[PDB]
Amino acid sequence: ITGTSTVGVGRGVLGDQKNINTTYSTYYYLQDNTRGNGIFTYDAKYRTTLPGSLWADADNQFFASYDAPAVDAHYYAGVTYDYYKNVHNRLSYDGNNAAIRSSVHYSQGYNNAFWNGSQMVYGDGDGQTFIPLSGGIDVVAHELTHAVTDYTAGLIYQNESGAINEAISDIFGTLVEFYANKNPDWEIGEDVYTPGISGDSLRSMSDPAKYGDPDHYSKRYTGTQDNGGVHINSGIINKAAYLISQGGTHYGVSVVGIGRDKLGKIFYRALTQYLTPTSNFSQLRAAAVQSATDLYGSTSQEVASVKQAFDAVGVK
Ligand SMILES: CC(C)C[C@H](NP(=O)(O)CNC(=O)OCc1ccccc1)C(=O)N[C@H](C(=O)O)C(C)C
Ligand SMILES: [Ca+2]
Ligand SMILES: [Ca+2]
Ligand SMILES: [Ca+2]
Ligand SMILES: [Ca+2]
Ligand SMILES: [Zn+2]
Repeated sequence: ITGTSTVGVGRGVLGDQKNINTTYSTYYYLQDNTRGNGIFTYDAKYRTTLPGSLWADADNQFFASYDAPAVDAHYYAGVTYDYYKNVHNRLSYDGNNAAIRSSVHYSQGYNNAFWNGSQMVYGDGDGQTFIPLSGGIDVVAHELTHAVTDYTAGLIYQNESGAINEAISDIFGTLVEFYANKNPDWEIGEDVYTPGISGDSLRSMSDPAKYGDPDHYSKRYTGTQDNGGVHINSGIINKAAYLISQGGTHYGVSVVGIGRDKLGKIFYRALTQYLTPTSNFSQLRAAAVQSATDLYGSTSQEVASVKQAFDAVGVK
């Protein structure tokens, strides 16, 4: 909407206070004009029609329980925009400052979040499996990264290309979590998953097997559930990424870690310059090796470490 840029204040899903960029015109709207062509947050009102209504508030204060998922979707979309711009020189998900839209309060007891081709969508959870999913910065960045992938590599959402698609969202979700630097880790969704159980998460990149996912190509799922295991086989690539960054010895194969920033550079380049809609795991290895070669040189430690990591997870 047309109005003047303002700054509201509220509390997120985890009870933390934060400032949010809003727009004033009669009401204060969750419309952040400070980033690209805007970040817009909508209320789906427990229904499934999208996007719903642009979030409007009478007083620019967002401390109601109902407000919390909107505060976090809006704010974490901002952090994710900043990560892509500042770290990768990418302007929004399309590279041309496309407006970023999110809807919260989607459906009832909805234990998921997604990118629907046009916008991000967040359930509130059922209160047992999840609390409102926008409360996780890794979750918000995971979802926005699906948009980046769709605009770039275009990885088809099934089988190996789909597992790469998923891993890319977990990798950048995690790198954004480290960028914001609040309780960062290599787990996915820990801030919003199972409020009654401490110390767990939806997936682990450092040890995918902890939550039942493969950490070696020999253990890949080849059935039809989950679009051919896109959230399962992602563990193989997540493990490789973790090893590239942090190092380790995995099934007897030692990897020298090169750190998160270089992991991010290598995978961002692979995603945007080398991967295609049908890339498989072997092709991702080749894309990552070439990306590291471009950035650091063929004889670099960075290239050697990428090879070691894919060796460790059984991807040739
Ligand atoms: C980071 C997570 C908290 C959320 C994450 N959601 P996602 O974006 O991967 C769900 N994907 C999804 O709905 O794709 C289907 C689709 C939806 C709309 C248009 C095209 C394709 C996830 O891992 N979801 C899991 C799954 O869908 O298996 C669930 C179990 C949480
Ligand atoms: Ca208010
Ligand atoms: Ca964390
Ligand atoms: Ca995390
Ligand atoms: Ca938990
Ligand atoms: Zn996903």
